[PDB]
Amino acid sequence: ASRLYTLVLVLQPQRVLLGMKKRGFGAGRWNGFGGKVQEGETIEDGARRELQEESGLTVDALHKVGQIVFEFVGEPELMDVHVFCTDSIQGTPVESDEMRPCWFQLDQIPFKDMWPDDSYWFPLLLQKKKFHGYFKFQGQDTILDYTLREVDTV
Ligand SMILES: OCc1csc(-c2ccnc3[nH]ccc23)n1
Repeated sequence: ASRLYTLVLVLQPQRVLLGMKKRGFGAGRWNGFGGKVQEGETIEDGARRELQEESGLTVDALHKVGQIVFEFVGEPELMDVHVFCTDSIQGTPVESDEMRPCWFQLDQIPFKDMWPDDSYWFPLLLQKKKFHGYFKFQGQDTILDYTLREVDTV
């Protein structure tokens, strides 16, 4: 019982693009760009589509960097998030009614205003490591248990 989601991090040598979600699931937190994968669409195609919808950016090749499964206690469906990175995009980040994008220097990533699990795996992403993670949440703020391991093949 898991649902497929994507997450895209535009990660350049000295900065990363995050977006402040304005409403819905995850509102009020900085994050990468992503969402549900649709019928008849590959995971990577869904990731590329979500980046365009939410940031206005066009990406060619995405690189698989991680998979994180999220459990929210009391909710039946696990969220199976496939995480991708790119350093090459086209277009300018656009603010919309749904999303406010902003570039961050790697030393100033706003972990206090992000999902709490990001503090665990984002540093692996910054050092170009790949990972498999599982996080059990109570509500949206409390990590009850987790696992996180580096891998060679996502
Ligand atoms: O569709 C994207 C999506 C679904 S669930 C989720 C998520 C849940 C909990 N912590 C998180 N940190 C970064 C992303 C994330 N992102």
